[PDB]
Amino acid sequence: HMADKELKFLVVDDFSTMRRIVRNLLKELGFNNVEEAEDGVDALNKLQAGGYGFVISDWDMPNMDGLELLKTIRADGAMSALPVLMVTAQAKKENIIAAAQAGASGYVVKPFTAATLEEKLNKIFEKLGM
Ligand code: BEF
Ligand SMILES: [Mn+2]
Repeated sequence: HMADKELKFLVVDDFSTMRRIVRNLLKELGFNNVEEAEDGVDALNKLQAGGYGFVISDWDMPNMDGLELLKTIRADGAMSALPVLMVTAQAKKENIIAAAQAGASGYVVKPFTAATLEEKLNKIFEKLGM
């Protein structure tokens, strides 16, 4: 997949407010193909529907947390390469290590600025040649 207007994003967080921030930032950046999920299970249901090129995900969520979500994606043959940007209040170095080692494409700590989201997305786009 490529970082063009068509790139389809999945935004995952148990709080509407945080999903709404991310969706609106993505709109500003020119990405209007954006769906939302409320937890890891919900996310996987939509991912399995097909077509997604990018996941932005919270950590602390009911039913399936974001670290489990990330691990599932990375271990699944059909989506193991999917970009996953963690966007979370979890700020301990050991959280960052766990997510990094699990295969996070990037990691943004809440609260975050519009500029921070943009540059961390762009960093992932460049790393993956999108
Ligand atoms: F709930 Be998240 F991890 F910010
Ligand atoms: Mn949460």
